[PDB]
Amino acid sequence: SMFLPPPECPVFEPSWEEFADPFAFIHKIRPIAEQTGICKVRPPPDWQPPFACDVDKLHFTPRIQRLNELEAQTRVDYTLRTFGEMADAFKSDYFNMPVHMVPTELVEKEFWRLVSTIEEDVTVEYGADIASKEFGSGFPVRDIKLSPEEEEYLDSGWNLNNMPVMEQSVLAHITADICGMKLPWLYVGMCFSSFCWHIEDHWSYSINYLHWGEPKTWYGVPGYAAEQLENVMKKLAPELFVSQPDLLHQLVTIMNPNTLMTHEVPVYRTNQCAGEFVITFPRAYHSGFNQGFNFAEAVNFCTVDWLPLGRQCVEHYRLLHRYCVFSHDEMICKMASKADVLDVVVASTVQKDMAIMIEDEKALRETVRKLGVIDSERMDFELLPDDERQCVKCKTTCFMSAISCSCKPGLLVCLHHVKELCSCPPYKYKLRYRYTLDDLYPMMNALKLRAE
Ligand SMILES: O=C([O-])CC(=O)C(=O)O
Ligand SMILES: [Cl-]
Ligand SMILES: [Mn+2]
Ligand SMILES: [Zn+2]
Repeated sequence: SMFLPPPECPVFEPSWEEFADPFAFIHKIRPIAEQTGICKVRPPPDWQPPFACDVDKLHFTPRIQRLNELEAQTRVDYTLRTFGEMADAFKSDYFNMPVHMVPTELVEKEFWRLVSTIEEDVTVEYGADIASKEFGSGFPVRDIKLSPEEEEYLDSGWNLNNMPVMEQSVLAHITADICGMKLPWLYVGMCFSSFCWHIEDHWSYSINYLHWGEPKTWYGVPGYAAEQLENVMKKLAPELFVSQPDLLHQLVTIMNPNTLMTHEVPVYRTNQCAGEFVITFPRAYHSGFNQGFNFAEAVNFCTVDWLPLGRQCVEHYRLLHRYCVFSHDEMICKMASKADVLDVVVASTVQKDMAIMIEDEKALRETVRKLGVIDSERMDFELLPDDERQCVKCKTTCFMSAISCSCKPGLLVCLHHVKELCSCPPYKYKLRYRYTLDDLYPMMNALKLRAE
């Protein structure tokens, strides 16, 4: 009746031994957690990274949020003190109760009531921003003299600043600018402030740490049910699925998990409390809302497990004409070019993705040759700004190769869309390529030698 809470997601309590290596741990729990999309991780009792900041010197500009189910939202001044004051007063006035006396079950039930009720027009605010000088990480960073306890946590794998640049991580090696994706984001929550249903760019993992405050309530869907969920959403809110002009225009929405459950989409929930992690797995849809004033920090990451999904994601973006954050192939080749310093399991996994890449590229080049494209010239795609190497048709970021024509200077298509460049005959076209097939096989060989 009204709201039936989804079943709880898995909760893990690793020993210090298990916890010592986050990537080994994530790999370990993967068979369980990828069935539920999200999971919660409680660190050992004494793993307690110190949080310290001046609530008066940290400033941010809040986003305003209307709370209407199925309404389109875009994904995209307070001090921490004055936001907290606003947040606490809002919640206490809303329920006419002290804040720690409002039950989490009640806040959840009320959230789904208010987003579905037309006559209510509750609006709330929240902070979402990457770490900057005006507002930095909640974890200790090297810089100001740190206490020994802060020094304990400087190099932790679970310190979310480190997570991207570890050796079992793959986003580490990207030299391209992907700041929105490799740097942690900070989130200052208040009662009912929410994150709409979404998956991460390039189907990456994410990991979210609640530094302090009241809980964050999550709903998650396993990766295998992603298209099921999108089909439900497409039927109920087709506006969200119209083509978008860029990455800064992704449309997202609030939707009751019971609606998904009614359509046989599996959904799991959890209340993430202060000091706990939530991990989301590749292509795992998630959404949720904050129970009260709180402070979270999150970052994307990519393991070796993710590599073939990353390749699939970019193919999916092509089919949808969605812009890429980076070139997957460019990342693969960057890693190949550094094969000698790669971790060995990483090298082994990159090698396998590269073999697919090369075999696909071979077939694509054979096809465009048969279309009458004869002329060719090497081109260092990685030097071009992204907006100068997107396929005219499908918007993919080109790297392995593209087609150009003197008739349309500066315009490019990927090898899937040779017909979409211009009206000139194909003998006027050039194949622009980063590597010959003969360049590529030795690069893959280096990875093989490293992997042994
Ligand atoms: O998607 C996540 O990691 C959760 C999120 O944005 C938030 O805490 O507002
Ligand atoms: Cl409403
Ligand atoms: Mn997310
Ligand atoms: Zn294309």
